[PDB]
Amino acid sequence: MENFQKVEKIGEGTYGVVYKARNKLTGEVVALKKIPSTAIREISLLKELNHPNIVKLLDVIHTENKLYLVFEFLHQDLKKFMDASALTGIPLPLIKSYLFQLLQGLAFCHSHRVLHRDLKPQNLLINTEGAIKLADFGLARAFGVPVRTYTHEVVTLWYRAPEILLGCKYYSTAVDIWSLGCIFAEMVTRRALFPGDSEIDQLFRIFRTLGTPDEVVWPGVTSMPDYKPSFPKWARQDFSKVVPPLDEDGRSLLSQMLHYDPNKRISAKAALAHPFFQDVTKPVPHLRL
Ligand SMILES: Cc1cnc2c(NCc3ccncc3)nccn12
Repeated sequence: MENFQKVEKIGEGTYGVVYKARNKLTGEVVALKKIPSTAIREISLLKELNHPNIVKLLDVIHTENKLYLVFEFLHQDLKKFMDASALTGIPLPLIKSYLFQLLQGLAFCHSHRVLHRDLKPQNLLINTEGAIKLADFGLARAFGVPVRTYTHEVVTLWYRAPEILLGCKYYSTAVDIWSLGCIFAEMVTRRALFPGDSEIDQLFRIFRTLGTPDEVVWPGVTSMPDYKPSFPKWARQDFSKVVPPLDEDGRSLLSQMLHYDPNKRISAKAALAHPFFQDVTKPVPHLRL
């Protein structure tokens, strides 16, 4: 760490505080994240998982039994950008470009059997060139996913897939497609899709919009560990009501990204081929740094 000069704190991640820092030598500006052999090995694997839509893991510093992860620095996150674009909303072509890029990032990670597991606007980082990138990829498998960050800040449930909430132990890459569908809806409507404030409130918000899942739409759901026959039975709502005024192509894709059955939920690779992206472009966001 003597090689870095902390410039400022840019947030408190799930596994520790993140600082903007400068390499005392190269002068390179980076994000320094202050955090077992298994964890060390897993994190080490992440260094090779490189893609233009995945925030680059530059190095890992393991000292005094303390862990620091050195990342590429980006100037803004999607949560801030959305708050800033609240009055007018993010233009559709930009939402479309961001979604397309994030799907490319996911398709890449998923091909290497690596899941993110905790996608949320705070871990989607953007630059002036119109790129968006996934931050903290793989850290959940490496260290695990807690309920409260080292800062005691409640870990958001808003983007959690229903199979996780229902106790599935061996969930899949489909969990990241669910999260991204939630974020896609939020960019379009300017409001979180399922802002649950407890595990049961999160599940019930999902059920109220998508209908209470049953064996018809999700074979095996009633056997899941945390499924209860006493759950209320709510009817499904039309997506025309959920994400107006998204067009039919967007509503169709969002529907496949929010399918209950993880086996049937669209993959990142298949989503890239969806008609919604026929006219995709790469606009530049107007960032105020
Ligand atoms: C791993 C990582 C790389 N860049 C960021 C990042 N950048 C946004 C920002 C920049 C400056 N001040 C506040 C937030 N936020 C969180 C994590 N980050």
